[PDB]
Parts: sequence; C-alpha cells; structure tokens
Amino acid sequence: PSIQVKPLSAHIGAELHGVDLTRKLDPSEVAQIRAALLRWRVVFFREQFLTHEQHVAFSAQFGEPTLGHVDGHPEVYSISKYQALLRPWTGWHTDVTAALNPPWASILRGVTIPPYGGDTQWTNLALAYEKLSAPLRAFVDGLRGVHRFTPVLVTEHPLVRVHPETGERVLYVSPSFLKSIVGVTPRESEALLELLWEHATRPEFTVRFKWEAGSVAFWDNRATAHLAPTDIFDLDFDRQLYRTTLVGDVPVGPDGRQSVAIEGAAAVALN
Amino acid sequence: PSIQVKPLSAHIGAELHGVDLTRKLDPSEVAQIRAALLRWRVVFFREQFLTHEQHVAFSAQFGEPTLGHPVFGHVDGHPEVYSISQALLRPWTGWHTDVTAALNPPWASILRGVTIPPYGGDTQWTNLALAYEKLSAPLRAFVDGLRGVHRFTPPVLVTEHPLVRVHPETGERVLYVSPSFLKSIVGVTPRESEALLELLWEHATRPEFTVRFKWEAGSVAFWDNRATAHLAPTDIFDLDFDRQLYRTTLVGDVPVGPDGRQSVAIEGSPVSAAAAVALN
Ligand SMILES: [Mg+2]
Ligand SMILES: [Mg+2]
Repeated sequence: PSIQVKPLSAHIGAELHGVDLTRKLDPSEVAQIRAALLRWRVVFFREQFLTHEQHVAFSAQFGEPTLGHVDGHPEVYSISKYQALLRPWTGWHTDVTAALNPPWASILRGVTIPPYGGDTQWTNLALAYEKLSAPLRAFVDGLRGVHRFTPVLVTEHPLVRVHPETGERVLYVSPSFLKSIVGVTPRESEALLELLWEHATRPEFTVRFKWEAGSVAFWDNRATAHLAPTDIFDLDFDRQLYRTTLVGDVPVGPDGRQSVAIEGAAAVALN
Repeated sequence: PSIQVKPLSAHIGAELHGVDLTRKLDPSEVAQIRAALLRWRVVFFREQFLTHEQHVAFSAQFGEPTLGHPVFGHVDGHPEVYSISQALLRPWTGWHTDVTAALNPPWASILRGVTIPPYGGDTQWTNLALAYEKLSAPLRAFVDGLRGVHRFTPPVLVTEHPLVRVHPETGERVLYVSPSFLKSIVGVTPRESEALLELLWEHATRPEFTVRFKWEAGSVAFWDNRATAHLAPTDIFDLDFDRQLYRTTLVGDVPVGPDGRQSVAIEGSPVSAAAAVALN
C-alpha cells in the first residue's frame, strides 16, 4: 500500500502520507485516497505546497470542480481572515445544503497559517445516525427538512441521506442551514432539531485539525458537518486558505425520494 | 529561554520542548514550566519515557504529591502514582475539575502515557478563567456572589465551593463549575439552579475555550486544576487497543471566592477523598 493511512480518532479523520499532490496522481493513488475518504470521512495531507492550478487539477481527479474570487481560477475560493447566539451546535454545517445538489466534497488548503489558533473540526454524521436509538432511527428515516440560505435558496432534503457510494444512512442535519422539519408543529420541530444537533456534535463523533502551511483537508460532505474556527479572531495572526468543491448529486432518503427544490453561487463561495 | 513554548490554541494548551524530565530540573527550568502552566493552563511534553520514580521526582519539584488510595489506581511501592488503564449525554457530560467534591481539590495533575493506542483516546481541556471573562458583565457580577455544592459518591464527599474561584497565583477569576461534580447552586430554587447550571455548563464547554491532545507513548500532560476542567475519552470504548497511563496529583489549597470566603466542608472522610483523587 503506497499511501500510508493514519487514523486520527476511533471513527473519523486520517492523515495520509506518501503522495505528491503537486503532480498528477496515478489511478492506484486516486483509488487509495477515495477509499480512505469513504472510510474516514475527512483525510488530511501535510507539506503539500500547491499552486491554485495544481489545487484545481488535484480536485478534478476526484470529480467536477464547482465554478471570494481567485483571479484566473473560478474554481478556487479565498478563505481569508480579512452578537451571536451560542449553542453547542452553532457554526456546525454541511456545505451549501440549502441547494438541491450540495457539493459532495470540498478540498481546503492552508497557505498563510497562524502558529496557533484557527483549528477546524469535523463530525461523523453516519456514526451519529447509527448511534441514535432504533426508534429514533426509524422516526427520522421518514422525515424531511427544509434548508435555507439567504445571501435565496430553499430546498427540502431527507433528514436521513442514503450515501450514494457506501449505502450508509447519514443524519443529514446541517445545523447552520436546516431550519425546520416538514409536517410537524413549530415546537416539535424546534425540540427535535435541538435533540439531533446536540447528538450530532458529541465529542466522540468529532476530529480536530491544527493547520500548518501546506496542509490540505479533503472531506466527504455527504457524511460530515464541519466547524470553522472562531478562536482566531482573538489573535493578530493572518490566516489564508483556498477551497475547491466538487459538484454533487441530488440526495435521496431511505424511501428513495429525491430532495425537492423549493426556491432558487454565493453559498458555494461562503459556506 | 531554554524551554521552547509552542501554544496549541488561542487561549489554552502549549507543547514544551528542550527539557529532559528523566533528570532533576534546575530552578530556571522549574520556573519556566510553572510560568507556561499559569499562562497556558495545560502544558504537554513528548518523548519523555519515565519510570514511576522519575515521574514522582518531577511532580515533587512543583508541589506535594497526593499519597494514594488502598485499592483505586493503587501501584505497589508508589503511593503517589495512580494507574489509569446507558448514560444521559449532554454537551457538558464528563467534563470535570478533579476532586472538587473535596475541601481542597488538587491544584494540578501530571498524566503520563506509557501504552498508547495508535488512535482513539484523546483528552480535552477547557479554560475556565477565559470562560468567566467571556460571561457578560451582569452574569459575571451575578456568579461572583454564588456558591455551589459539589458531591461525589465513591464506588460521600460534599463541599460548598465558590462558583467563582480566585486563582491563588494569578488572582484571576475562574468559573469553577466542574460539571461532573457540581450539583446545585446554594440559595436558589431547584429549577433556578438547574437552569443556571445548564447555561454555565454549555458556556464553559464552548469549543473556542478548549484544546484537544492526541496521546503518544512518552507523552505527558501537566494541567492547572485551579483554572481548567477536562474531558476523558469515550471514543476508546469502541476499540481493541490497550491503553495504560499513570497520574500523579499535587495537593491543593482551599478555594476562595471573590468575597474572600473559603470553601466549606459539608460531608466527607479521608478515604472517600482519596478515592475521588484516584478516580476523578
Ligand atoms: Mg463550510
Ligand atoms: Mg479527571
């Protein structure tokens, strides 16, 4: 096995070594990375100092890059450093789930990285589903949720997304964007969402990553949510990353029902 | 500065390099480690492969090691060394400050990893001085005046502590809310207590107040119990890996609140306190 896979927690995150991301990967390297990604939900690379062009080329080996602008590279979004009601789930989200087809993956690379501050976290939403009790699993299997984003996108997704490559059921509760559960009263929706969001962010479902210059994070948005840092606003250090995302398919629930657009680029550049 | 200090987050945690914990530290090294501990709340060392004797000697340069329980964590010949080898889940579950059910909780602990899984078993700490400062001004003034009852029942210890502990070395106010052991706020109704504790516990475990540490063989964590709470791993229960660590802890003083009032014992026994030291 040419690519070393070093898991970072019991059920999410792995650091990969033995691949040079500045050059085209051969088919075996692509397969190994994709397999590690499906198994560990987010994979990380260290000391991969890339140009935007190389970042796009790497991304294109795994899917179709989506189109904070970077000059000459419409696939690349700038993540630059340059009041809130706080609950345990605040800030946790899955990228652009207000859209009908949320991007299935994102690739984020660190260019200007503080000595400390600015860690990112991910949570395993396949595990979160499996760790619901059986009656709660059967219950959420049949529920739909409305995801909204206003810069206006509104989409009805299954609360349980069936992963198109692994068949796993995912608790698809994207906390920044999921606003209500369809067909239940407002208080029922509020109480159930708080229950599921508390559950989805159990520490034992998460992994935390301390960036360094040249680091790369590549995650499966069909099975995760993530948490951008806020501790970095307390420090003078600059922080600059760049992101690509891969065009996704329309989610389906355990009943085979596809998501449904309700109303509706800006969420691709921001989330 | 002979000891390199590498902070791990904006406000908590630092990895130290340039010191050999197998040999006695000179006064400058002791002072540097102590200063980094006060500033960063928990400090970490890597590739420090210690015997029990060396672990105790290191501990003794910073305080008086506690002297053990007959059974819990007991290591033959080393009363200072503790062996470390359905639930209702809330975001604060498992977060705690060690032995706060006792009148004088230990001021620090030193945990060393001997047999460490390739993955799983991370520990987290939160900065309770920062947690206090990040309460709004009216909430800070409110909790300044409150006391809390901490309880522990070994496999009974009951102490009334200030909700805000004034740190004896830095003078900082600490939101002393030890979630596993703090049971009630003195002098308010049971529902007021429940609702306020849930507010403060949610607050004290904000991710931006925390640092997470992935153990390796030979790693050491040295934390200030007067300014932190920590979270032991649960993701290891799913894995077949052996995990062996050893802990020493340093005898602490009686807490004092912003009004100068010391904590007050309500119930307890020396053996129950030793059990909490061994098990918390
Ligand atoms: Mg995002
Ligand atoms: Mg403890």
